[PDB]
Formats: sequence, structure tokens, C-alpha cells
Amino acid sequence: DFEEKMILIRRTARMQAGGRRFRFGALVVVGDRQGRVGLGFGKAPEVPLAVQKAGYYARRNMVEVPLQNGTIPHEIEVEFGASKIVLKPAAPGTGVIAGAVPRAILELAGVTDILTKELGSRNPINIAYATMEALRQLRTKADVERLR
RNA sequence: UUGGAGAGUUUGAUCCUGGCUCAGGGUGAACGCUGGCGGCGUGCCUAAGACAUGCAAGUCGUGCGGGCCGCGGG
Ligand SMILES: [Mg+2]
Ligand SMILES: [Mg+2]
Ligand SMILES: [Mg+2]
Ligand SMILES: [Mg+2]
Ligand SMILES: [Mg+2]
Ligand SMILES: [Mg+2]
Ligand SMILES: [Mg+2]
Ligand SMILES: [Mg+2]
Ligand SMILES: [Mg+2]
Ligand SMILES: [Mg+2]
Ligand SMILES: [Mg+2]
Ligand SMILES: [Mg+2]
Ligand SMILES: [Mg+2]
Ligand SMILES: [Mg+2]
Ligand SMILES: [Mg+2]
Ligand SMILES: [Mg+2]
Repeated sequence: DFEEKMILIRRTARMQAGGRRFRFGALVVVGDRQGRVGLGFGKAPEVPLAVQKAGYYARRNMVEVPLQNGTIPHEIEVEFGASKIVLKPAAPGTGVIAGAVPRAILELAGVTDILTKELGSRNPINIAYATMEALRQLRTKADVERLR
């Protein structure tokens, strides 16, 4: 099975005659603390169903992060819309230096040592995907020679 | 490569822009409430305004000639 963290659970609403009607949205990261993470965002008429749906999509969307002593191989910068995430290799003592959103992702991914920074829009959702696509572009010394 | 966390607040809700705000470290500090001990620091940031009183630069008789006192004695 997988380890699971709720990053964001927010209420939205829409208007109608007679009043606002709500809906809930569930940002969930899911991982094995050993190189496999998934991000899922899920909506439903109620809180828990949404969390459940969220967790579901998460598994249906994964990425294999190439750890190396608990740190990523190389520097990576990624922009998703106006959001930017910076990922930077750190040595053993460092810890994970990051805000909650990319923290939850990197920890449950088994990253244990990394320097990060959020730039631009720090909307959680967008920072979330931006951290994902970031990880998803990581390449290994091998990966590269093999390509070239 | 010893190194990099962010949050609140514009909307019915969203994304973005954008300012305000906060958490951190610092000080010749000051103010309040409170206050036992020791060590190293450290203390007129304002009127280079004004200052009573003592003290902060003198020494050599192995450069010189004198007075005053005394010690030694003709
Ligand atoms: Mg790979
Ligand atoms: Mg963005
Ligand atoms: Mg851009
Ligand atoms: Mg390295
Ligand atoms: Mg914000
Ligand atoms: Mg308001
Ligand atoms: Mg407006
Ligand atoms: Mg409101
Ligand atoms: Mg802001
Ligand atoms: Mg006091
Ligand atoms: Mg007192
Ligand atoms: Mg002065
Ligand atoms: Mg005056
Ligand atoms: Mg005066
Ligand atoms: Mg004296
Ligand atoms: Mg002489």
C-alpha cells in the first residue's frame, strides 16, 4: 500500500437563485517513501468523498523519482503557469528545506535532502503540479549517456 | 558545491496581477511588569550647549650660580 497526505482541502461555491451551493476540493499526494509519488486533485459534494476521489486519481497518476542518497540528481527549475518551483541537490545533513506543498511531495517521494524555493504565484495547486512536472523531468547520469 | 520553507488579506467562488501585514536575526538602546548570584564585555547615539572643585606632564644638582633651613666643625 501507499502512505498518504492531505495538502489542501478547500471549499468552493457557485451561485444560484436562492443561494450559494458548495463543493469540496482535495489535493492529495501519495507515496512509498522510496521513489514513487503521485499527485491527485479531487472534487465531490462532500469532504471525505473528495479526499477518497483525490487519493484515487493520485494513484492513477505517478512518477518515478530517481533518488540518490535521498537527494535528487541535479538542479531543476520548472514553471507551471505563473508558479515556479526550484529544486536543488543537498548533502546528507541538510534535511528538506521547503514549504508544505513541495515538502509533502518530496518527503512521501522519499526525498530526504534538498534545497527548494517557490517563486511567482504560490497558489498551492499550481505549485503542486509544478513540483510534479519538475520531478518528472529529472535525469540520471545513465539516462543522459543512453540518450546521447 | 554545507546552501535557498513561507502565511494572512481584493471574489459568491477561480485564476492572475498587485500592495499592505506577519512570523526570523540584529542594537551603545529605551519603556512597562518582574528581578537572586557570578564572569567577560559594555554604558551621553541628544546641546562640538554651559560648567563650581580636585586631578590628567614633567624631569635631570652627573650642565650653572644662588637663597632658605638643617647636619657635620674652625
Ligand atoms: Mg527516471
Ligand atoms: Mg501559477
Ligand atoms: Mg511566466
Ligand atoms: Mg551531489
Ligand atoms: Mg498568497
Ligand atoms: Mg476583506
Ligand atoms: Mg475587484
Ligand atoms: Mg469575503
Ligand atoms: Mg500577497
Ligand atoms: Mg527595565
Ligand atoms: Mg525596579
Ligand atoms: Mg557627543
Ligand atoms: Mg541651544
Ligand atoms: Mg546654557
Ligand atoms: Mg597626582
Ligand atoms: Mg648630564
